[PDB]
Amino acid sequence: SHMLRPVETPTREIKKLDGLWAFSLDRENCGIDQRWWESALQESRAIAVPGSFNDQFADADIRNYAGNVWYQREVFIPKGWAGQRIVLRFDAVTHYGKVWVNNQEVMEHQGGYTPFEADVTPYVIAGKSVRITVCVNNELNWQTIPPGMVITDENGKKKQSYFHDFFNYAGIHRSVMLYTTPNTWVDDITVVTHVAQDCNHASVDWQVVANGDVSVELRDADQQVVATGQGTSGTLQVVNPHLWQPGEGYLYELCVTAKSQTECDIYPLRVGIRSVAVKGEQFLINHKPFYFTGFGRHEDADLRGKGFDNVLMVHDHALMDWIGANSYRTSHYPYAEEMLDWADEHGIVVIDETAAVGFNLSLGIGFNKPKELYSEEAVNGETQQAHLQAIKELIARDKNHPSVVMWSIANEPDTRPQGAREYFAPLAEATRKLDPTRPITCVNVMFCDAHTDTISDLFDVLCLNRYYGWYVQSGDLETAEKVLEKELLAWQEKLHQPIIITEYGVDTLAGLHSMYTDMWSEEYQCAWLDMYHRVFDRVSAVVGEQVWNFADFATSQGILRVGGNKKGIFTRDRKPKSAAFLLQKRWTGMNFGEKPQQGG
Amino acid sequence: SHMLRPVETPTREIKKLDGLWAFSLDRENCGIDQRWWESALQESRAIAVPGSFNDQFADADIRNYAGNVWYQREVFIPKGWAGQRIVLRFDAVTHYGKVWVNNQEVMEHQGGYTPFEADVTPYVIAGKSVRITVCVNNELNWQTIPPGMVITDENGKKKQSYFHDFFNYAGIHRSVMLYTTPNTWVDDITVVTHVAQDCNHASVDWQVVANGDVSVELRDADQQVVATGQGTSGTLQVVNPHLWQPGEGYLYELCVTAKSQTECDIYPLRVGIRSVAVKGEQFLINHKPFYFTGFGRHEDADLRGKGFDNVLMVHDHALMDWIGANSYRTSHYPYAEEMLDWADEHGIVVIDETAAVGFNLSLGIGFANKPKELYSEEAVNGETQQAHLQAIKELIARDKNHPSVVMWSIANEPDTRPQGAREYFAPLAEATRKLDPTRPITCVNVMFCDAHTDTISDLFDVLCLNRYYGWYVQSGDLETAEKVLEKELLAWQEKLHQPIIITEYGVDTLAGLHSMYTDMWSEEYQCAWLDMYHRVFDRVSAVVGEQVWNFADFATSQGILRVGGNKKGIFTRDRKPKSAAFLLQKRWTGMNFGEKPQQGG
Ligand SMILES: Cc1cc(C)c2[nH]c(=O)c(CN(CCO)C(=S)Nc3ccc(O)cc3)cc2c1
Ligand SMILES: Cc1cc(C)c2[nH]c(=O)c(CN(CCO)C(=S)Nc3ccc(O)cc3)cc2c1
Repeated sequence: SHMLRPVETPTREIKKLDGLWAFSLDRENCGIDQRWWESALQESRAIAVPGSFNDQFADADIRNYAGNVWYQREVFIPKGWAGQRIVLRFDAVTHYGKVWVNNQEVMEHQGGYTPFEADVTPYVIAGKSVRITVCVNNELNWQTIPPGMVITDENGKKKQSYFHDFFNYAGIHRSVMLYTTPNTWVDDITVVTHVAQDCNHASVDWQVVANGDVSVELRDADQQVVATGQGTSGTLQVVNPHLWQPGEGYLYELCVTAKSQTECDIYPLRVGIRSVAVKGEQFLINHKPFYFTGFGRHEDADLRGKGFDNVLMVHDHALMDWIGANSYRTSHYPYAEEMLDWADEHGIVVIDETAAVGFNLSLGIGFNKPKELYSEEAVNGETQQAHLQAIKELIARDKNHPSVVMWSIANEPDTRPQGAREYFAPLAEATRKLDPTRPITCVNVMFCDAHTDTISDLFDVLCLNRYYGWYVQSGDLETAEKVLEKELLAWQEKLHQPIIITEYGVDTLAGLHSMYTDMWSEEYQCAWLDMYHRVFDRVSAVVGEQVWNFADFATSQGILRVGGNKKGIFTRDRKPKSAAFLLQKRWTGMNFGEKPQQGG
Repeated sequence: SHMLRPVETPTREIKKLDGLWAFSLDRENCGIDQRWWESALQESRAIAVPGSFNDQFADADIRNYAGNVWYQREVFIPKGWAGQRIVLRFDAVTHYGKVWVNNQEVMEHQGGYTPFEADVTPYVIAGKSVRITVCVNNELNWQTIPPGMVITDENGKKKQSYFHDFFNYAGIHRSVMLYTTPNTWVDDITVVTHVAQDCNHASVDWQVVANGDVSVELRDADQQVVATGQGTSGTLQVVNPHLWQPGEGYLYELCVTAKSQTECDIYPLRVGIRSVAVKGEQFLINHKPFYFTGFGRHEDADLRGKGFDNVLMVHDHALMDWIGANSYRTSHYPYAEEMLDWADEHGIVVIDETAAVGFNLSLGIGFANKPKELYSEEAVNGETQQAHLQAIKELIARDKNHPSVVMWSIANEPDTRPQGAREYFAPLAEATRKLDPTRPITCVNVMFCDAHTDTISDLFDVLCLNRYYGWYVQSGDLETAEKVLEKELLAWQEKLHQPIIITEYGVDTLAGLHSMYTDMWSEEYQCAWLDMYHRVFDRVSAVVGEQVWNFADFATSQGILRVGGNKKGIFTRDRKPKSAAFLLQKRWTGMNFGEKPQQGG
């Protein structure tokens, strides 16, 4: 499905984020039978969108709810819309959403972190008010991405269990909008930017227009047109270019025009001219070895859950700018597109990841599970199909973002059973055909080591999650150092791939200080991080370090029973722990994007 | 002036809350001279609106900045807006704002918590993009509401000093919006709803139209038309009505139409049919004695400052619904209008207050160069009074139709001991009564200006007493405080025979601090401190309200934080409950709704 992000000019957007919506629980699952979308929601209350519904109400019974919830709101179509193509779009409805315009079912979606839209022109009269009803479901099963399993007790009460660390927040987490286009419109764009030794060259264009003739022009930051092209595709611009570089992120504007006999459509696409490639043990941006610094993150904050917020990304970005982070990873689900836009504009490198986390029954944090992970009753052929679909929707959404340099199709799957490689090999090869321009990865769980892991050879970059090393090493630092280094070297011998440690750190209660440098203390977090740093600087194959996590986040419970939820460098209200200043000195102390010399 | 809150009707709005604006500091104050609005802001950064600019960037040098900041943003004007009147509106720009469309200066405003808008039709071309630049100033002087004084040191670096407890957050704190109307449009509406022993009547209106004929229709919640009328202002409608009551807040819809016969304009106004009146020592809503419970609040949250936010509004209301608060006060400044909208719909009682706080030089928290005469040319003067009156004007005209607002508070804790005091406030008190006779009026009293020394309280209808800091003067002793408090309350009862609301009480409490000794800063002491007030309240007939200070921990100025008083909340800043939250809940849900406990408690 083609998706382009809405921008304004021959097109227009009316944001429906005006938060307050009618909101209801459907504890008896009678909402569909009684067609709640036909009238006003009964016994509803005010809720804010975007935002998770879970923490908005200080109510535990709502927070831990599993099943269907209902959103509802009336909105006016502008008068001036008539004659235009009118689209209703949800940037994200977490897990499942079904939408009604008045009484007409218009769209449906499974997948909680990517947009979905439908042409609603025949069901609205511009200038009138229309009722919009959304049925949102938060249940996970073996075919959802991520997977989980629902447990219904004797009384028929549902309770959600799952296998990832973060809390299962749900609701309309991101922007809802109506947007307009001419009946002739640009429906899809794909751009590839080749570079050759940085004095030269090119921007390849493939464009799909639902119904028009295509012209294309490229302007710089000064708006000087620097190249032009004709045709639905084949376009191969010619440039002596300002390259999209980490830390700067120069952007061109690719204006795409689509001409009918009577109508024209103009679409501006931000373009960053840069190359990404793996060469041996190195990751190359613009044919230069890059060293990642930064975080695994989460979409998590007080009150709003995974709900999107402008003040929050402004603040968070000022923080990882200050600390010297040049990169991050969209940990365990696709993020709101605004972060990617931010990264594009500010030259921030991003590892884009699917919501495929929890394909693992051996994590061991917890208290009726299938014994075969890859089997009909668990991860099956439909799961693989859902997994592939999740990869499609992520790539189709983010293929043009210069900030995205790699695709992560999963996080910490158990790769020890035999059916593992049969599951992932097709996904890995489908991913390469959906987007050949970017290296591919699958984030490795630690107990699936170099000796036991079966799938990593299918990918381009080795991303290692090392977080719970403090558990297995019982907190001993010098056993941890020698164990860490020999495992990293073993991975370097098995694969000869560039290595990024995408998770490392330890749970740290802010304000706990110790003279013994022991667990949960701020001092231990510093010493624990510092040992990873010393080892990284002695291993040539390591090209990246991303700390887990940026800030304390709410966890499943689940993880909170080990407690469990203090993994951040910052607190949830974004206050720095002492380790924040340790990272700042290391990350601002090195030459930008340059691995430190052997060793340090 | 003419302010009506935008609704979609014949009128359309494009929110400019698409938060990311261009943002820059102006430390050399060259922005106006180099005419920054003509081009794109140089060396700017992304900022979010609505929101304070202070805490968005983790930067102290930006947080403590005093002077001009610049906002800038490009936006497309809708295609179907051609032929329409196009207005550019800011719900609030905190303290001062000046706005440019492209190169055309279109508006200017002083006052940080009330809307201002301008017809920009001749300066925009529909279907094209226009550059919008806002110069925002956060400086306070003796003529601003609230007042303060700016100090320029050795090096010429500005530094802001002021007299209120909360931090001087600034920026575009609330919604920005372009909206449209037909060239014939409803420009103002005023509604007064009379009630008489609650079985019947009445609704008087007044509508100002720039240029059209007026029809008026009133529909109930079922959308049944229940009354109609004609004329620009003649309506005095007749109903056997469902009255707006605390805890429910039934609302009617008054549809106002303005007709040319090439153009028509329709405006829906929510109307709550209720009466508010003082009679002796009682506060009457719909001729029924009402008892206030709840909080003094603040517009304060992590990261965003005083920036407005829907999730936070939903959560806080879930909390003070749960806790049994039936009311609150817009402490020390006008709040965003959405809150009043919430209160109207949910039947929540509100004391609406101006930003006139800090008219006092004797509070004594902080370290130094202050005028000796509070009411004089060098301090609070005649121009200050004019700004003060202007602030009252803008508040009332914005909130005159909100049924949740049951009284106006024109000031908070002014020093009334100096010589110019009664001369300053008496005109303001009477000007306000002329602006809206329908609502009782008040001025929140500082404790040191007691019954013997206060000179202005007789000029008002309801006595609002701030008793926070009782713990300070009483050295934390509970039963001396209990004895002092009861007598001061009785002293006020004999001097004035006004109904008494305690609008501030509580004590600074470090969340998570527990003590076997029930000492200061501990949660156990806070519960014990609050309870002593409750016992005294239940012994005084004149007390008709208790509002705790404060709802949640909020950021304070350095002076207050040097004594470290930013822990005044019942809840923390991230909205976690202290043990007192559960004490108030049991008391407030335990009493009959809106009913003062019987004598004894
Ligand atoms: C903090 C903690 C607590 C408990 C109760 C655990 N039990 C386990 O089986 C395991 C298994 N294990 C050790 C490998 O030999 C790991 S590293 N489990 C793991 C858990 C969550 C992840 O995201 C990754 C790995 C770890 C563990 C950790
Ligand atoms: C917690 C605290 C701390 C300090 C350093 C003080 N100095 C005072 O002179 C005063 C003056 N005072 C006692 C005479 O009744 C009061 S009540 N001052 C006051 C301060 C702020 C207000 O919002 C209200 C009153 C109080 C005070 C309180």
